[PDB]
Amino acid sequence: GAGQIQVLEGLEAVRKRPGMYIGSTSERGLHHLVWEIVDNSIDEALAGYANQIEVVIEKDNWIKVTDNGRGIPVDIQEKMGRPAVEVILTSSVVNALSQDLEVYVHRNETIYHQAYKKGVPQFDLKEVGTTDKTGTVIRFKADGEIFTETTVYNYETLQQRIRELAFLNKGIQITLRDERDEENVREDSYHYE
Ligand SMILES: CCCn1c(=O)ccc2c(-c3cnc(-c4cccnc4)s3)n[nH]c21
Ligand SMILES: [Cl-]
Ligand SMILES: [Mg+2]
Ligand SMILES: [Mg+2]
Ligand SMILES: [Mg+2]
Ligand SMILES: [Mg+2]
Repeated sequence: GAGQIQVLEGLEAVRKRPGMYIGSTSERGLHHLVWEIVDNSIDEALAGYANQIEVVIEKDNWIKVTDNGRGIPVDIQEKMGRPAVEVILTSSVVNALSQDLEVYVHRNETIYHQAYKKGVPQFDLKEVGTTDKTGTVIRFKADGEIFTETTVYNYETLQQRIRELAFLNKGIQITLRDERDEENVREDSYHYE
C-alpha cells in the first residue's frame, strides 16, 4: 500500500526535476542513463558474480545492457508485496526517465520478464522461458519528453567511457556494439588483465 504509493510519488519527482537527478537533460544526461545501468552491472562484478557486460545501441536508439551476474531476484519483497526486481526497477531513475523499459532476468533456471513505461509496470513479472545461465538484461528507450534536445547516442562517447570503466575494473569484459545501421555494425570489446 504505502510503499507502492511512495513509488509513484518518486517517479513523479524524478520526471518533474530530472536535471536534479542526472545532472542535465542534454546529450550528457542522456548518456548518464547508460552509466547508471552499467554501474549496477559493475557492482555485481565487484561483488564477485559477473564478469561480462555488453552494451548494444539498438535501432531507434534503444539501449540494451546485459550482464552475467546472479540475476536480479524475483522473490516477493517484504515491504512492497511485489517481486524484488519490480521494486529495484520502479526505484530506478533510468526507468522513470524512459518511455519504455524491459527487463529479462535469467535466474533459478527460469527467464522472467517485465516491462515498464515511465517507470510504471505494464504487467506483473512473468515467467517466459527457461535457461541454464544467470544474468540480467535491461533494454530501454530514453523519454523524448525529458531529453528534449536529443535521444541519439554518440558511439565515441560510449566507447571512451566503456574503455575507461574496463581499465578501472580489471577483469571485467565490457563490449559496446552499434546495431543502429544493420548494414554496418561496429563493436569494440575491452578486457584488461
Ligand atoms: C543490466 C542489469 C544491471 N543491473 C541493474 O541495473 C540493477 C541491478 C542489477 C543486478 C543485481 C542486483 N542485485 C542482485 C542480487 C543480489 C543478491 C542475490 N542475487 C542477486 S543482481 N545485476 N545487474 C543489475
Ligand atoms: Cl529469486
Ligand atoms: Mg545508481
Ligand atoms: Mg547504482
Ligand atoms: Mg550499487
Ligand atoms: Mg505465461
